[PDB]
Amino acid sequence: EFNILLATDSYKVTHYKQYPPNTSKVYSYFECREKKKYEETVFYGLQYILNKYLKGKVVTKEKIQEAKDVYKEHFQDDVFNEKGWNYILEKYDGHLPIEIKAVPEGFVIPRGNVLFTVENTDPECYWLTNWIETILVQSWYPITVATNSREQKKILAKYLLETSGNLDGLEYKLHDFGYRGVSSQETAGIGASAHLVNFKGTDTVAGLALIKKYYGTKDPVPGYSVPAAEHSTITAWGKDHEKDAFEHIVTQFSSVPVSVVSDSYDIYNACEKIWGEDLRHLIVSRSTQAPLIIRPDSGNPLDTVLKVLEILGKKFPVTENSKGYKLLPPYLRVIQGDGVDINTLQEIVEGMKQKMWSIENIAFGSGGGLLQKLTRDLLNCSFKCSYVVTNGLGINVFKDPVADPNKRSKKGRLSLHRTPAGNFVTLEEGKGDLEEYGQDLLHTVFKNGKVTKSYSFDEIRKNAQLNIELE
Amino acid sequence: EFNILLATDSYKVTHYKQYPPNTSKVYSYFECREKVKYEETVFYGLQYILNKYLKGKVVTKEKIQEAKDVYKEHFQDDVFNEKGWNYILEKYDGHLPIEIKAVPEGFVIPRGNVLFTVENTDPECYWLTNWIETILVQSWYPITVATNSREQKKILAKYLLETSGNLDGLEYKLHDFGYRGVSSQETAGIGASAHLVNFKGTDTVAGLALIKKYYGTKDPVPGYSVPAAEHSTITAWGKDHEKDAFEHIVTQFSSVPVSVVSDSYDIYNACEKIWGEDLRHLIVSRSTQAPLIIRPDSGNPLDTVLKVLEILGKKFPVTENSKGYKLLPPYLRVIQGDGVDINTLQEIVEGMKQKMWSIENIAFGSGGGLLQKLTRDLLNCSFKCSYVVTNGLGINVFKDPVADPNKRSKKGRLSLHRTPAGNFVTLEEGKGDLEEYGQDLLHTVFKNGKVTKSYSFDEIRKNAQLNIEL
Ligand SMILES: O=C(NCc1ccc(S(=O)(=O)c2cc(F)cc(F)c2)cc1)c1ccn2ccnc2c1
Ligand SMILES: O=C(NCc1ccc(S(=O)(=O)c2cc(F)cc(F)c2)cc1)c1ccn2ccnc2c1
Repeated sequence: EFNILLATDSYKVTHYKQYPPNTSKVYSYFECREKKKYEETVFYGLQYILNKYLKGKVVTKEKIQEAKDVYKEHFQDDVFNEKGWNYILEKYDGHLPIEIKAVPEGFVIPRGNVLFTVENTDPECYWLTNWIETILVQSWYPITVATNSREQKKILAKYLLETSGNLDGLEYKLHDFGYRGVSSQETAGIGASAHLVNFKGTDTVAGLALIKKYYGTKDPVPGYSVPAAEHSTITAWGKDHEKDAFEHIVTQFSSVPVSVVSDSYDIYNACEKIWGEDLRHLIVSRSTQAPLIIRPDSGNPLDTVLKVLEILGKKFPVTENSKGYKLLPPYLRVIQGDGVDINTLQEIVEGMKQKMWSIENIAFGSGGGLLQKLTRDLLNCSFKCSYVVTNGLGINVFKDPVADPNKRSKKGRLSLHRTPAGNFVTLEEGKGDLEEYGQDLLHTVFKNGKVTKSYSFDEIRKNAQLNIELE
Repeated sequence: EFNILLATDSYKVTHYKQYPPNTSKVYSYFECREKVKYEETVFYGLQYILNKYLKGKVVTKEKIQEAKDVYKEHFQDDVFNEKGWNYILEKYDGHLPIEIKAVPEGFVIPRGNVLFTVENTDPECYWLTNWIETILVQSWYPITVATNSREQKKILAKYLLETSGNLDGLEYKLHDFGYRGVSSQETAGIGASAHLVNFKGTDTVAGLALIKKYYGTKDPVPGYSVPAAEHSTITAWGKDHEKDAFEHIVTQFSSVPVSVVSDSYDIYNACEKIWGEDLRHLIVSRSTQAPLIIRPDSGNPLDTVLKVLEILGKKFPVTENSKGYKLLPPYLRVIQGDGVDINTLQEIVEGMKQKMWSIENIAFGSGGGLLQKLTRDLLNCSFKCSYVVTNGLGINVFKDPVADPNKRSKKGRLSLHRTPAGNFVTLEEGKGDLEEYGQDLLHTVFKNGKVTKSYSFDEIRKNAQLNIEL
């Protein structure tokens, strides 16, 4: 079973002895710190952590004993605060005396703004605020995936609109391939759910169950996929029987969309000789609701896509859209699912526009670039203490390193407001109490062991929408 | 609860209809594909996955039903293989008819060798081999962490031996700060355990429980930490009371080692004026077994370390060791726990050597660099099919992309052997049956729902050791 007394950085076990004496409150906030691009971030993932790890009776007699035995051997000493954890057990039946206020999930906030604040509601539990830092900071991950996935959506939207005149199929242009490329099972589900905030296509099944259990949707499932081949299902037929492999597969999925990887031996031979001549008759007869989706999987991403399109364009009836861009027949599409990140995605769609190919022809699949190749310093997600109460007097606290102004932190009690121009501003030093800036957009989502406010996955999707989508 | 029927890439659900008719055997392998850095890898983590996800009754009527309802909505169609999973449920009581062979955990294998293989034991379950590719491939992560952690140990070992003459304290030179920098709780456990294969210092508690549950050690715990301050335990005293904070903290932990972060306002001021003058008397009186460890946490890593060292060198009695390198008094040490990954680690220790500072003075903390900033293409961890049997005839299969020779896969039944010079070789096309390279080095570790071979964390530590240590 999960034990919250063991879900923290080791040194935090010794922190209760290090605060100023007569301290009755510790107030801390979380922010995607601003750096001297990712100028706005999608706040998502907190609700998952609250339900799975923080709510309810998280402290038992046995968990305190287990933690005591582990920490004694871990530190070679008895630094564990048994009294403090016992207090919570007896006074609150193991419920955390903590109040967490947070901006609504799905919200899109510029960098350098408070996203959530954490404080203790019992004077005896001043130490509890930064005890659960580690478990709350890990929300940087669904925030970063959702933010980075959305930024890619922006790029796709821009070029799809310029080359086709609309945004049809936009929410299916970036597919999640990264189930195998992530570090663990829990990570898979979390990351996949963050991607689904912006898109509808995924192969990471783990994210589906997370959303149903923790967020919920009106629709049965939030993510979809289609039948497809991998290299094993093709190579199993033997080197000399790739055509037999291909033919068999498209016949098995004649009435639904089907993707087939064609780069096992020679991507350019398959597209020109096999798809383009030998099995052309099985392709041109397909429905618009069930196209063949050719999948190159190696070589330079831009160069391979262009050459595949160049080949297919000469073997199939190509039309020109109203914007003047070349479009494949509705039964034939291409997916690039190898080596795709936010950087190469820009290079490909930009290169496609150069050669007058519409973005309608292409979908994208991203593995580790979408889910794994992300760190906490990308958005500088940080958790800092800003306000404490010692001897009944509250002081505004902050760090301000001489060698790095970028690591300076906010002072005092914080609040998030709309500016008169409709932008966001974080008020410091409790200045939000002057009520010059309207209502604080931070809401109590957790208090004294209960989840006090919840959002469905539908609300979150609406919040994280693009301006180009609203228009 | 975990459901193995929902623990795979979505398109794999459709693959059973895609193999050639009359396929009775699918045989697949896992390797860190070959491409001057990371020439060898540490095999670790597969045992965790076998015990948590693959062993015992993993199929139930409820799980089959649950998967059926999910996939019908997921594909907007019925493509799920209910009969196949029902066969396993009835015929084997939910145990997976799967044979997995593998190299011992902890083993250091050069790139491009078979690390493990997977094949179905029942003709009816040919599709099962690659169904579990996704859960098995995720072992890239403990492998990559273990490997990148060990490569950092090589660097530290090299420079510690050079500037001190021995390897004392090496297993405590790279500390794990990665708990908050990782993508989840589960990853934190797996990643931290992978680090503990090479070192002993960790702050990620979750790694200890994983080792105890899945590997076990002779000692009560495989990892250790010391009391330390964070930026909140210092700043809470107010900007005008940093000295008050320092004094309170080093007095609470006056007989045990303690680390104090000193860059909240001015790192160079805290070292020169606060540690070096005002509270100097509290430092010089400390036991050697309980040193103060100063921790900067900002600025250029190398520049900050050197300047901090030069300041303390003029405030405290510095000696010179038998190698000619400068050494702080035994009650005073430094830890750099910011911006540390394998590249900057190399830059710092080399920089210290040039300025005649011993590596004995310093230890390193790493967060995302150690546990998060890693992907699957770093060691090119891959899972591919190499052998199938259709119509009672074995076929050696492979991929060979015309545009990428590096993505070429191995052919046929594989085996791992010792060369006459004592190196590793992977034999293809069943050539291991010729018995010209001796015995196969892979062991059977999973058969028909049962873990058939395991390793203690101590044995894994022994196998992973550096040559210089041996
Ligand atoms: O091919 C894979 N999956 C199948 C697949 C096929 C097409 C599309 S699509 O985006 O074209 C698409 C989406 C969709 F929802 C409706 C639709 F009509 C068209 C997406 C996904 C796959 C999965 C994981 N991987 C890991 C490593 N490699 C892979 C490969
Ligand atoms: O300071 C942190 N932890 C405390 C700490 C301090 C010093 C050493 S040590 O390597 O000096 C050491 C090790 C040991 F086992 C014996 C010993 F004597 C000396 C190790 C650990 C810490 C933890 C997580 N973080 C995340 C972000 N930042 C942090 C910081």
